[PDB]
Amino acid sequence: SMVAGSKYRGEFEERLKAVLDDIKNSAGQIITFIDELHTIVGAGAAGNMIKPMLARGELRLVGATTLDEYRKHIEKDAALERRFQQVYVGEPSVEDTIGILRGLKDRYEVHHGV
Amino acid sequence: QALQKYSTDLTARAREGKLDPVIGRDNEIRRVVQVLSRRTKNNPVLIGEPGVGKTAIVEGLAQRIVAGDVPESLRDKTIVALDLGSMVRGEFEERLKAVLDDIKNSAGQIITFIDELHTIVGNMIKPMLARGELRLVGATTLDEYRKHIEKDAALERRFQQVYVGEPSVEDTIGILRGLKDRYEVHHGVRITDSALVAAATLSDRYITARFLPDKAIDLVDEAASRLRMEIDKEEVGPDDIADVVSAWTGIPAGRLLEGETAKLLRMEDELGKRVIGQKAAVTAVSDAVRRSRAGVSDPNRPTGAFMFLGPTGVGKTELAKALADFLFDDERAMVRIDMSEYGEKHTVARLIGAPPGYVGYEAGGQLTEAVRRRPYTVVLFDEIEKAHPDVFDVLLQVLDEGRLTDGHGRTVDFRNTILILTSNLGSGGSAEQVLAAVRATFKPEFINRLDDVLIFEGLNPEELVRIVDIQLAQLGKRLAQRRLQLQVSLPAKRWLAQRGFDPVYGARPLRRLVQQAIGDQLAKMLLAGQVHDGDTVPVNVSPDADSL
Amino acid sequence: QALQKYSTDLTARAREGKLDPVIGRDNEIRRVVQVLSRRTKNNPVLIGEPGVGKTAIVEGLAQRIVAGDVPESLRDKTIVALDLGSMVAGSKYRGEFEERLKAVLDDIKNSAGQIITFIDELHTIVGAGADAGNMIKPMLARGELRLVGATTLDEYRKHIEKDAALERRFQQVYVGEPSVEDTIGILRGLKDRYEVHHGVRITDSALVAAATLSDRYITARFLPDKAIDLVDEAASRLRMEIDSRPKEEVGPDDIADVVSAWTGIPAGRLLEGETAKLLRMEDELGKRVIGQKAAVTAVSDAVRRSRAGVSDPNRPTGAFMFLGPTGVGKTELAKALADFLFDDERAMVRIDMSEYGEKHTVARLIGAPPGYVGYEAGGQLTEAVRRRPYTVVLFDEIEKAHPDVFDVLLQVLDEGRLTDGHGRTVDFRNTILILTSNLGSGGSAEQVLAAVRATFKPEFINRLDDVLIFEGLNPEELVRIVDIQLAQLGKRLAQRRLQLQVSLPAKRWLAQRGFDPVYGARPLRRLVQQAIGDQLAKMLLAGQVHDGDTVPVNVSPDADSL
Ligand SMILES: Nc1ncnc2c1ncn2[C@@H]1O[C@H](COP(=O)(O)OP(=O)(O)OP(O)(O)=S)[C@@H](O)[C@H]1O
Ligand SMILES: Nc1ncnc2c1ncn2[C@@H]1O[C@H](COP(=O)(O)OP(=O)(O)OP(O)(O)=S)[C@@H](O)[C@H]1O
Ligand SMILES: Nc1ncnc2c1ncn2[C@@H]1O[C@H](COP(=O)(O)OP(=O)(O)O)[C@@H](O)[C@H]1O
Ligand SMILES: Nc1ncnc2c1ncn2[C@@H]1O[C@H](COP(=O)(O)OP(=O)(O)O)[C@@H](O)[C@H]1O
Repeated sequence: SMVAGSKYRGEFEERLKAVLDDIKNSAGQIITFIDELHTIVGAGAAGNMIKPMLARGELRLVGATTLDEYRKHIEKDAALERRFQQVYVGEPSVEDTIGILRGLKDRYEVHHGV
Repeated sequence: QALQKYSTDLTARAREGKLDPVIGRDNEIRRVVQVLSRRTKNNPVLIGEPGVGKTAIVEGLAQRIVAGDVPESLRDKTIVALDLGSMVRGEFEERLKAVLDDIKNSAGQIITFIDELHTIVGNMIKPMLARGELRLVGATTLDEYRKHIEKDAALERRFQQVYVGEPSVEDTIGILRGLKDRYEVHHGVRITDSALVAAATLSDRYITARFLPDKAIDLVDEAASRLRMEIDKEEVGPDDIADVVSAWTGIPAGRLLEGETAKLLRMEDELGKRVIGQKAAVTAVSDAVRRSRAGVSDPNRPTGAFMFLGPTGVGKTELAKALADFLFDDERAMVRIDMSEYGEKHTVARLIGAPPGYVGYEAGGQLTEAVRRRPYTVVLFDEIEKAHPDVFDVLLQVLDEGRLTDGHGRTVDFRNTILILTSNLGSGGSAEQVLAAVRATFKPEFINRLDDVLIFEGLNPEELVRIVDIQLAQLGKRLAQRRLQLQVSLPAKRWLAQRGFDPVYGARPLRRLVQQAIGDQLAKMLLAGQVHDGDTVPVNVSPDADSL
Repeated sequence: QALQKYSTDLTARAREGKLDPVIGRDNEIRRVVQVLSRRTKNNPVLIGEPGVGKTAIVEGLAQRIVAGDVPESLRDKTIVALDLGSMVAGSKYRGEFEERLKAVLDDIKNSAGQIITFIDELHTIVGAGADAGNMIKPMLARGELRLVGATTLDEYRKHIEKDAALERRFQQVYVGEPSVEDTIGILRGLKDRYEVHHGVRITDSALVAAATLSDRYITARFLPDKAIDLVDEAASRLRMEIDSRPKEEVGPDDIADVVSAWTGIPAGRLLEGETAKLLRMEDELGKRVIGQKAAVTAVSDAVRRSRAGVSDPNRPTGAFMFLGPTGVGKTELAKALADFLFDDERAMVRIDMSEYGEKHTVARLIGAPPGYVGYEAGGQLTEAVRRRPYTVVLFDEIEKAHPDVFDVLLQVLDEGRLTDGHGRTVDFRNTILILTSNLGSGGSAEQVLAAVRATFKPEFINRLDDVLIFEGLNPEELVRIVDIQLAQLGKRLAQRRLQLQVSLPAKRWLAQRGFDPVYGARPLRRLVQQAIGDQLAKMLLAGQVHDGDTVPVNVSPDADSL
C-alpha cells in the first residue's frame, strides 16, 4: 500500500523518506518488521534508500524469509549482508507437534461446534 | 577512495589486530613472495582442499608485510580480498566492469585475492591482466582446477600453482596451542593442555569429511561452547571432547581409547554373538588374525589367507560377515565371488579385466574392481574346488605379494584384506577323508602357502533353538506397529528346528519357514478379527502344524 | 567515442617505451605488411603453436610504425586492440551487443583508413549470438578494417574452420618456432629488462646454457618462451637468496639447477659430491648384490658415461639384457640400481611379461585407437613415462610373451620413441631399459647364445647393448646374502627395541638349507620366515619374551630353535 498510488515522479521516494523519518523520530520504541524482506530488492520502479538508515541502527527490522530465497535476492548484494544476522529455524518433531496440537485443540472446537 | 564502499580490506585490518596468529607454514609464504616478485607468470594460485589454510597463508603474508620482512619491491603495498558473494546475470558482469575499472584507476599496490576463482574463470580479465597493472593471488581446489582453469581458461599459461597440503598432528597441535588465548573473550573456562592433543589425534582418526586445521575447531571450540549452558566444572578435557565426538560420529563412546588391545582381545564370544557354536574355528581364526598385528612378518602379504570347508548351512558365510563387521566396522564389506564358471581358460581373465578396447573393459575385472575401492574387505571364494587350474596361479602371486595389475594397468593393494576359500567337498567323513580329498584335488604347494585349513562341523539340536530364537526376534522387531508379542513354546521351537534342518543345505529354509506360517497366518488373523493391539498371541503345536 | 571505451592503443603505447624489443623475424613482418597493404581482403592471421611469438610480431610492427620504417601507405596508422569480451559483458536484452558493436564499426569506417585493427585470440569472434561475429563479413571482404589477428593452430580449426564463409576472408601467416641460435639471439637482445627488474647480473654463458638445456629436457613446450622461464626463475631465486636472508650473478649452473629441480632430471655439469658417489658406485652397489662382478661394471659404466657427458644424446641411456640361471639376482640387481639412483623403491616402472601370452594384450601399454572403449585413458607405459621421465624400466622375464610384443619395443630401443592412441610421442631418451630372461638355463656361454639367436631375430639383438650372462652362485659367499637377509629382518624389527644374536653354526645351517642348486637362492626368504618369524611372533604374543630381549638362536640339530 506504499506503492499503491504513486506516479508523480517522486511520490514513492518522498513517501518512503517520510515514513522512515517517522520510524527514526521515536528511538527504540518501535521495532519494525518486514515480512519477506526479499521483495525490497527492487520495488522502486526501496532497498537502497533504507541501507543508510540501517547504518544507524535506529530501526530494529526483524525479518523472515525462506532459506533458499535468502541467497537469491538478499545475498546478491554484499552491502546488505553486512547488517543482517541469520537465525536458523528448525522444523518441530513429533512430540513437539503433539504438544502444539494439544495446545491448539480448543479453537477449532468453538469454530466447528464439536 | 572508490572501492571501500563495496569491498573489504586485509592490510588496514592488519594494523588493528583483528587477524589471528600466523604460526607455522613459513615455506609457502616465501614461495608465494618469490613467485609474485617475478616478471612473467607473476601471480600464484594456491591449490589445496578446503579448510587447509589458504586465507591463513595470505593474511599471514599481510601480517608480515605490516611489520616489514618482504623486500622493498613489494614493501609499502596493500592487499584486498574479493567479496565473491557480491556478484553471484547483468550484475556478475557490470559490477565486474566497475571493480576492474576501479583497479585500473588505482594503478598500483592494490594486490588482490580472489577466493574460489574457478567460478569466475572468464576472458575479460585477460586483456587487462596481460598488460600487467594488477596481480591475482588465487585460491581454489585441485579438482576444480583440472575442470575449469585447464579448458575454460585460455589463460592457464600465466598462472603458477603453489601447492598447500594439510599439516600433521604435531603442527596441528602447535596451531591449537597457539590459538588458546583468544578463547578467553568468547568463552571463559580453564582449557586444559591435554584436551588439545586429544582433540587433534581424535579428529584425525575418525572424522573424514573435513581436513586438519579447521577440523580441530568444530572440536573444543564446541566443547567450550556447549559448556556454557551450565551458568543459567571449569576444566575441559578428553572426556569433554569424546562426549561430542561420539555423538557426532554416531558410534557409542566405548572405543574412545585402547584401539590396540581392546577390539583385539575383545575378539571373543561377541563373535559368538553373531555365530552360534564353532568356538574352535572362532578361536583359531582370532589367533591367526591377531598374530598378524604384531609386526614381525613381511608387510607384503594378506592380513589372513586361511580357508575352511565342510558342510553347508552351518555358518561359513555368517562367520565371514561377523568377522567383516567386527574388524572393519561394516557388514556390507564382503566381495562374494563364485568360482563355478571359471572352468575354462577363455573365462579366466574375466576377474582381472580385458585390454583397452575389447568387450569387457569398462566393467573392469570382477576381482580387482571391488578392491580398488575400499581396500579393507574380505573376499570369499565360493566353490573353489572346481575352478579351472589357472586361477590358482593368480591367487598364488596374490597371497605371495600384496600386488596385482588389472587390465587398465592400475596396481591394487591386497596386503590388508582377508581371503577365504570356501569349499564343500567331503563333509561326510569325520576328519580324514576330507583331508585326503583336499590333498588329492589341490596342489600341495598352495596349501603350504595357505594358513589354517580348519574344518567345520554340524550343529547341536540344543543350540539350534538359539538360531530359531534369533529369527523369532528378527520377526518380532517387525510386528511392533500393532504392538504384538509372541508367547512361543519349546515344542514349537523344536518343531521349527526339525523342519528347518534338511542336512544337504543347513539352516537355509528358516528365513522362509518361520516367515510363512507365523507372518501370513497372523496377518490373516489381524485382517479378519480375533486379535487386536497389545495381545499376547500364544503359539503352540497342532498335531502336524503349529496353530496360534 | 566508442572505440576508446572498448579499445586500447598499441601505437600510443609504443611511444612510451612500454613494449619489448622484438628481435628478428623479418619475413613475418614483411608478409604481414604486404598483406595489410593490398586493395581488397587485407586481413592477415598469425597462426602458430602456443608461445612461439605471435603477439610479439604485432608489437614489433607497432614499434616499426612508431619509428617510421614502413612503406608509404602505412604512416601513422595507430593500430588498435579491441577486446570483444568487454562488449558482451553487460547485455541481457534484445539487441544490445548489436548496437554496442555497430557503434564501433561506424566509428571505424567514419574515419579514413588509418584504424588498423587487432583482435587477439579471434577464435572468440564466433559467439554472442543468442547473428553475432557475423556483421563484419560485409566490411571484411572490402578492405574497410584491417584486423590483424592471432590464434593457436589448434583453436583455429576448431572454432573458425567450421565457418568456411568467414575463414575465406583471412590470409594465414604461418609462424614456426625458432631454432636454438635464434633463441640465443633473442635472449641476448632481451638480457637488459631482467637485469634491471632484479638487481643482479646475467651472463651470456647462462643464456646459452638455458637455450641449449631447455631444448633437450623440457620436451613438451616451444622455444622462444620455454627458455625465458629458466632465466626469470633463476634470477628470482638468486635475488631472494642474496637479499633479506641471514657469485653475485646468475651463471650456467643455476639454470641447470632449475632444470634439475623442476622436472626431476640430473642434468647439469656434475657438481661436487656426486662425483664421489659415482667413483664409489660399483663398490656401493655391490653391497646389496653379491657376485656378478662382470655385470655390475657395465651397468655402472653406463650411468658414469651418461652423467660424464659422453653418450649419444638421442638414444636410451642403456638397453641391457642379462639372463642366466634361476634365482641369481637379475631383478634384485635391477631393484638395487633403482634404489641407488632414486633413493626410492617404487620409482622404477616394472611390468611383467607373463600376462602377455596373447597377441591382443599389447593394447595395455600402447592405448586404443580413436573410437574404441578405452581411448581417453591412454597407455599404461606411455602415461607412466610421460611423468617421471627418469625411471628405469624392467621387462621382467621377457620369454613368455610370444614373438609379437618384441616388435613394439623394437623401436623403443635404439630411438627412444613410443606413440599412443592420441598420436603423441614420448621419449625414452634418458631412462635405463632392462629386460631379464631365463632362456638357456643350464648351458654354457655357447649353448644359451644359440637359444637367444633362435628365439630372437637379428634385427632385435642388434639394437641392445652388452648381453650379460649371469654366473652361478659360488659356495663361499653364500653366508653374506644370509647376513643381508638377517639385516633386513633386523631393520624390520625396529618399531621395537628387539635385537638378535644369530650364531655362526646357525648361519651355516641357514645358508646350507634353502639353497637348492636348481633354484638358486629362491627358498631362502621363505625358509628364514618359517624358521624365525613364526617362532618370534609366538614367543612375543605368548608372553615370556618382551622388547629389548636380544635373544639368540641355536642349531637344535633337526630344526632351528631359539
Ligand atoms: N622475436 C622476439 N623478440 C623478443 N621477444 C620475443 C620474441 N618472440 C617472443 N618473444 C618473447 O617470448 C615470450 C612469448 O610470449 P608471446 O609470444 O607474446 O605469447 P603468444 O605468442 O601470444 O602465445 P600465446 O598462445 O598467445 S600465450 C614473450 O615474453 C615475448 O616477449
Ligand atoms: N647375488 C645376490 N645378492 C643378494 N641377494 C641375492 C643374490 N642372488 C639372489 N639373491 C636373492 O635371491 C632372491 C630372489 O632373487 P631374484 O633376483 O628375484 O631371482 P631372479 O634373478 O629373478 O631369477 P628368476 O629366474 O627371475 S626366479 C632375493 O631374495 C634376492 O635377494
Ligand atoms: N598456521 C596457522 N596459523 C593460524 N591459524 C591457522 C593456521 N593454519 C590454519 N589456521 C586456521 O584454520 C582455519 C582454516 O580456515 P580457512 O583457511 O579460511 O579455510 P580455507 O582453506 O577454505 O581458506 C582458519 O580459520 C585459521 O585460523
Ligand atoms: N552358527 C550360526 N550362527 C548364526 N546364524 C546361522 C548359523 N548357522 C546358520 N545360520 C543361519 O542360517 C543361514 C545359513 O545360510 P548361509 O550362511 O548362506 O549358509 P552357508 O554359510 O553354508 O552358505 C544364514 O542365513 C544364517 O543366518
